Amino acid sequence: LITDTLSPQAFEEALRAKGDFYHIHHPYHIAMHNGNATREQIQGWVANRFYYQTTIPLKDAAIMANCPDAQTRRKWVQRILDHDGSDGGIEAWLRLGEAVGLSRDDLLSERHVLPGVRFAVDAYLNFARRACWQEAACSSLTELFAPQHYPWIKEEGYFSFRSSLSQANRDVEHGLALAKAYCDSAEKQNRMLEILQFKLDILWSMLDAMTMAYALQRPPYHTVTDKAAWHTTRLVLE
Amino acid sequence: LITDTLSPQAFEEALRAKGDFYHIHHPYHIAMHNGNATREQIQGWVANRFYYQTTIPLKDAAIMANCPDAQTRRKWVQRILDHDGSDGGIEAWLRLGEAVGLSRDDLLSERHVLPGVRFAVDAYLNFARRACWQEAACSSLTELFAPQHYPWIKEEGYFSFRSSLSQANRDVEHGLALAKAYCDSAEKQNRMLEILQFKLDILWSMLDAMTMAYALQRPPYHTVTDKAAWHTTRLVLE
Ligand SMILES: O=C(O)[C@@H]1Cc2c(O)c(O)c3c(c2N1)[C@H](C(=O)O)C[C@H](C(=O)O)N3
Ligand SMILES: O=C(O)[C@@H]1Cc2c(O)c(O)c3c(c2N1)[C@H](C(=O)O)C[C@H](C(=O)O)N3
Repeated sequence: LITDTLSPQAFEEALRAKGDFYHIHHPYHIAMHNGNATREQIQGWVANRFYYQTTIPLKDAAIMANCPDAQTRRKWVQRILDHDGSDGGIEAWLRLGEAVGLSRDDLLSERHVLPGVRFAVDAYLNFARRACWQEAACSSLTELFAPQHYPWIKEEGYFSFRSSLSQANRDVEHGLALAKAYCDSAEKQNRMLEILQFKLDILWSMLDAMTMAYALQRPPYHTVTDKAAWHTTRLVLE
Repeated sequence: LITDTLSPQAFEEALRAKGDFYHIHHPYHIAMHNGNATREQIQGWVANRFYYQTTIPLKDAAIMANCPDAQTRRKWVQRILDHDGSDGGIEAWLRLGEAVGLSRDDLLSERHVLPGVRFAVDAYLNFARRACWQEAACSSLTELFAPQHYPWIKEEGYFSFRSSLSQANRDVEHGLALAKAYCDSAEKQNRMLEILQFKLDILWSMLDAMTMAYALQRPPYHTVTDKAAWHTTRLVLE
């Protein structure tokens, strides 16, 4: 609970300290990168993570819509080009889907997206729509915290995904530099740390939803049906 | 998947059929009303449900803000008076909190609210903000689907809560009558069923979050800390 404004370097350290709560520490993530995850768990992960990825560009556009500074927009738009392509990351993820046995329609349809994942992700969007652009922009800085096994995974799609993700052009540090410039009072600094925590909560909550469904055999409505019964529509956009 | 517009009576039956997915069928809810719930589970439930309750009036006001029909507003505002009082339901829930051993500050602070609960609830609000008023209004119709044991529970607060909830004046059927009037095409009807499913998903997801935290010993960041580390702020409103 910051009492006296921290310096920019010290603030950066505090922000980086929040990485301790990054989602790589979630048992579900651990199990996937341990090879202890089942195939159900893997396909679930890709389908659900895809929703996040298709939301990012909407989230970034929301930020731009709220940002009257042309130079900031000139940088921010590169995030949208990265995701949308013109291949792009959405496309790269479609290839990973294929590699793990899911069709493009399976993914594009968003039919497999668990409501807990949806709500967590949409929270990110709705923050970006409503928050001052600086705050929303800064929340992107968690990207700084970043099979075989699984023989059944198609090498070619994989490498394809891994590879497309590697040509992104956005300035991943932008959020950080902004936060250090913008958060120049104790009050802003504490609030920024809480915004970071919000973002970390989104990522952890996505994984909790996946844990319940694919690892604990407790998907939505499991006591009442064996079919997927959850809503599958971005109701206010579609 | 409605192909030919249903009649109003048949549509009502379809809507009521969605009650099969109501949250009373969630293992967490079952355990509470079975007396199989632990005290941790109960206090968690009250603290987390409280967030829903404090959001309802915001949700209802959002609907009104989107509703240029004065007569509709004249009815809808009664929902806000019910919750806000002037005692009201928010107050009634504060008394139940007391009955189960939680202080007013504990509840009002929203500090115990799990992020999964928060995201699910905020989804409701953000739907209400953005959707046409008719759609948002109709989603309220799930209210139509509606300790000892637990000796440690204070009878007086309880009865107090149970009792205040019983003097609400809103027209719980309003959403239904609107849906029957408004949803006069196959397309609107299918969409309304999907909106209902959305609402049901919110309620189930709230309970999943509670299940993970209080029943499966898997609250957020459990692999990294034993303290509550999640964000506790309505960032865009506070
Ligand atoms: O908020 C944002 O705009 C960024 C955009 C983004 C990505 O493109 C990821 O692939 C991506 C993240 C983000 N966040 C995630 C993030 O930290 O938010 C990390 C996650 C991962 O692979 O672990 N991948
Ligand atoms: O969407 C809405 O406006 C209504 C308002 C409301 C309440 O006041 C509840 O107590 C309340 C609900 C709702 N929904 C819940 C709902 O069905 O949405 C049910 C739940 C229960 O006690 O089981 N309690």
